[PDB]
Amino acid sequence: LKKVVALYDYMPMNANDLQLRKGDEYFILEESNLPWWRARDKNGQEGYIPSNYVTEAE
Repeated sequence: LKKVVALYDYMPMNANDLQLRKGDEYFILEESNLPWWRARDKNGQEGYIPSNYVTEAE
């Protein structure tokens, strides 16, 4: 259901943000009141993913 797909390369600047690779989608293993959530990119890595950009979940 939650598959926020990256959009523009975004490096991690908080703690475990999943570096976006524009293309691979991301699953929201958890969300919050911020733009970055707790998803695992298609690289099989759990980290914080930004929704302000990307696509799908957000």
